[PDB]
Amino acid sequence: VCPNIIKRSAWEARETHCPKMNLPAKYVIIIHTAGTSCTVSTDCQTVVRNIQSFHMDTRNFCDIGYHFLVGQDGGVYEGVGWHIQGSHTYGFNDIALGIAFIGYFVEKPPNAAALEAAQDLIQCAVVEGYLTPNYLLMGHSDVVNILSPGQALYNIISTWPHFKH
Ligand code: NI
Repeated sequence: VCPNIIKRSAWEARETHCPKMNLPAKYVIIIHTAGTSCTVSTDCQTVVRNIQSFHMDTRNFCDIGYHFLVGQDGGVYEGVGWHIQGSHTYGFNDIALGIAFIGYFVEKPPNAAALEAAQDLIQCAVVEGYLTPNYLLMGHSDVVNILSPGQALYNIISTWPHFKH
C-alpha cells in the first residue's frame, strides 16, 4: 500500500485553493528539487516548506509545484497531494503525477530508502486508481529542457516498470 506520507500540515504548509487535478493521471514524472537534500524528518519539513514559499512568492505558482516529494530520510512528503494540479512540467501538470526527490542527483543517486519509498508510492497510485493501469513513467528531462532529475537518478528510474523506453 502507500508508504507513510507526511501531510502538509506537518510541514506547516501555507493553505491555498488551487486548480483541481483530474484523476486518473496518465503519467509519472520523476523530478529532483536540484537543491539541498535532507536526512531527517524535521530538516525535510523545512526544505519542503521553503520550496512552497519559493514557488508561490517568486515563481508565482499557486502552491508547491510537486504532488509528492521524497527525502533521504526515506520519507514521502505530501506536496499538493493527489487531488491538486501540479506546477512542475509544461503541458503535463493536469495529467502527470510529479514526484520530486529532495536533493541534487546528477552525479550521486538517492539512497535505497528514498528510491523504495517512491516505487511503493507509485505502486499504490496505480493500485488505488490515481494512475491509469497503463500509465507511463518518465524523467523530467524527457519532456522539457531541464537539468532534472539528474543523470544518476535518471539511470535508475530508467529501469523501473512502465518507463517510456
Ligand atoms: Ni505498499
